[PDB]
Amino acid sequence: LNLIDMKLFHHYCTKVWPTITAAKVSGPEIWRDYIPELAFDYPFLMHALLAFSATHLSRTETGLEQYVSSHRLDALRLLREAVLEISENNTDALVASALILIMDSLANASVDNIFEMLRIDEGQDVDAAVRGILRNAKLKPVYDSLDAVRRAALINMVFQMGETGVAGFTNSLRMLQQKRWDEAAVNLAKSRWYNQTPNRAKRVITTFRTGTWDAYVDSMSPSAWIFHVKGAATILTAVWPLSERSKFHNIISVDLSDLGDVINGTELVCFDESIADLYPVGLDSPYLITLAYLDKLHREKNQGDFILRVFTFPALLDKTFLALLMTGDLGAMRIMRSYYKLLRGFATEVKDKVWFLE
Amino acid sequence: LNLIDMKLFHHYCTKVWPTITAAKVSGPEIWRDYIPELAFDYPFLMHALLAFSATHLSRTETGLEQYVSSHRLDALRLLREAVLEISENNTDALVASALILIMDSLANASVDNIFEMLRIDEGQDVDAAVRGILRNAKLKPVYDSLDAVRRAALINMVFQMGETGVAGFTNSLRMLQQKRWDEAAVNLAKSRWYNQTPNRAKRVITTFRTGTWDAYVDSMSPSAWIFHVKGAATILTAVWPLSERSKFHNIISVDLSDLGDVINGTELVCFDESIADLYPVGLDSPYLITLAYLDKLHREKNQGDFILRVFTFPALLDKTFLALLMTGDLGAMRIMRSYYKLLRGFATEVKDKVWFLE
Repeated sequence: LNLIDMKLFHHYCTKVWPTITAAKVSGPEIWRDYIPELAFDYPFLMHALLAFSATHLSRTETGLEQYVSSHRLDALRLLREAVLEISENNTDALVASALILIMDSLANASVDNIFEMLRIDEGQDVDAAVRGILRNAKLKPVYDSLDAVRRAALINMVFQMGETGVAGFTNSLRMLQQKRWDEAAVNLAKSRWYNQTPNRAKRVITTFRTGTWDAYVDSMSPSAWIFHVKGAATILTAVWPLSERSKFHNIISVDLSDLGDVINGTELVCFDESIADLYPVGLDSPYLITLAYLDKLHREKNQGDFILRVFTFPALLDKTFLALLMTGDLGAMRIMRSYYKLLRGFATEVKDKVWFLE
Repeated sequence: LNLIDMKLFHHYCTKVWPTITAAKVSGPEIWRDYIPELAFDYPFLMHALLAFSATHLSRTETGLEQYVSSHRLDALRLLREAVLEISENNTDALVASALILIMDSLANASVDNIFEMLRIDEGQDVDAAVRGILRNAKLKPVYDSLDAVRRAALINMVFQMGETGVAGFTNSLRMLQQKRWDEAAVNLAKSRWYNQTPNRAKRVITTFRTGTWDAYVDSMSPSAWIFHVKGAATILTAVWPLSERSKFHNIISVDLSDLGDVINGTELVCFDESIADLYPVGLDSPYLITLAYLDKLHREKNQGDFILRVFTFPALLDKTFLALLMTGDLGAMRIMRSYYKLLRGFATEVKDKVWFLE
C-alpha cells in the first residue's frame, strides 16, 4: 500500500509537469501524459518520476528527504540494469528518466555562487556582511538599485576593504547608480584599490560591467550538475540513434528544422557578449552549426527541452567542430567554454526562477 | 607532356611509400600500390600524390618549390569540389588524399621549438648562442651528454644568465651529467636563480627532469599542422561512415580488435607520465576507451596509420567521453591536452626522424 507514493504520483501529474516544459501549452503531451504513461511498465521511470516529484514537494512539506533518496537510488540501480538490455524495454523511457534525474539533481542546486566568488579572491565570518551596505548612507541607493550579479561585486569590495572604504568611490557609485558601467568601469581602473590589488580589481570590474561572471567562471566551483551528466551520457550512448518510431527525434528541433535557424544564423546576436569574436561571420566557418546550436539552447528556457538539447548534444556535435576542439583550436575551446557558461547559468536562472525563501 | 610529373610519380612509387607506412612489409599494398592505383581515376588524388612526392624530393634536388605548391592547390580546389558529389567518386580516394595532404604539410615542419621556448620565457641575437656552452670547461661534458630536450633548458639558462653564470651549478651539473634529474631537479629548487626567477626556473627544471615540454606546451606555438586538419575534417564528415566495401575500416584497428587492447588496457603504462592520475584504474572509468585509443596512437609510429587514427578520431570519440569534455570534466580536458601532446610530439619525432642538414 505505497499510498504516499500514489500521493507523489498525483503530485507529479497535476503539479510538476507544467514546470517541466515550463510552458502550459507547448508539448504538454510529453510530460503531462506520455511520461506517466510509459512510467507504469518501467520501474526505473516510475522511480525517477516519484523521486523528482517528491523533491519538488519538499519545497512545501517537510517530511520526505527520505523518500527522494530512496527512489533516487532505486531509479539509478534499476536504470543501470535497464541500459544493458534495451530489447526488453523502451528507450523513450530511458531518455525520460535521464532528463528527470538531471532536473532532480538540478533542484538540489545548493551551490550559491557568491561564496564561490570570495573563494576565488581571498582563498568563519562569512554570512551577514551586508550590515553596513544597504544600511549605509551612500551605498544604499546604489545597492538598492543594482541587480544580483553586480550586488555581488559591491559586497566583494566591502569584504575586501570595509563598509567605509567602498563608500569612497563617489564618482563611480554615482555612475553605477546611473547604470553607465560602460564608463563607470573606466573610472574604476584609476582607483588606488585597483593599483594595490589589480588582479582582484580587474575581475571585480568586468563583473560590474558585464553581469556574467566571465572573469570568475574559469575557477568556478560548478560540479553538482556535472556528476549527473556523467552517468547520463551512459544512457545516451546506449540508445543512440533512437528508434525510427520513438517519440523523441521529431521533437528534436522539429527534427533539426531544415537548418532554418541557419539562414539568419550569422544574423543571431551574441547573447554571450564575451566571445565577441569572428562571430559576425557568415556560413564558411566551422563554428556555425555549433554556434547556431548554442543560440537555440540560449533561445529557449523550457526546462525539459533545454535539458534535452544538452543530453543529445554529444551525439550531435559537428564532426568538423569536434575535430578542431580535439586539435585545440582556440575558437573551439572558447565556445566550449561558452557552453559551460550556458550550463552553469541555466541552473542559476532556474533556481533563481524557483523559491529560495520568503 | 607532364614528364617531370611522371618523374615525380616514379619517385612516389619507388621511393616515398616506405616512409609512409614507415614499414617495408606492414601494409605496403595500401600505399605502394592501392593509392597509385586509385590515383589515376581521380585528379585530386594524383595531384596530392605528386605534390607530396615532390616535397619529399626537394630534400635532394633544389628545383621545384614551384610544382609542390601547384599540385597542392590543384589538389585542394579539386578536392573541395570532390567532396560535395561523393556518388561520382571513391571515398578511399578522398581519405588517401586527406592523409597525404596532411603528411605533406607535416614535412613543411619549419616550427623549431627552441625559439618557441624562449618566446615564452623572455617575451635579434637569436641563433649561435652556443658559442660558450660546448666550448666551455664544465658545460662541455654535461651538454655533450644531454639529449635535445634537456640541451634546450641548459641553453635557455645561458641566454638568461650567461655562459659563466650557468657554470656555477657544480653540484647540479655533476648530477645532470650523472642523469639523476630525479634529484638534480631537487638541488635546483634551492638556487638563487630559482628564487629571483621562480616561474621561469620551475618550468625549466621540469623540462630537465621530464624530457617532455610539459611546462611549456600550454603556451606553445604549434599551428602549421592545425590548419590542415581544419579542412581535413571536412572530408571525414563527408565520408563517414565508410562504404561497407571500402578498403579502409578493416585496416581500422584490425576493425577495433574486439577491444583486445582493453583486456590489459588498465595494464598499459603511462607513456605520458604527466597525467599521472587515476590512470591505474580498471574498467569502470569513462577514460578507458579513449585512453586505450591514445595508447594505440602512442604505441605505433607507422606514419600513415598514425595519421589515419588521427583523421578518424572525431568520428570515433566516445560519446560518453565527448560528453564529459563538453561539460568540462578535468580529466577529459587533461587527456585532450595529452592529445595535443601526442600530436605536437609526433611531428617533432618525424622531422627529427627526417634529415635536417649535414
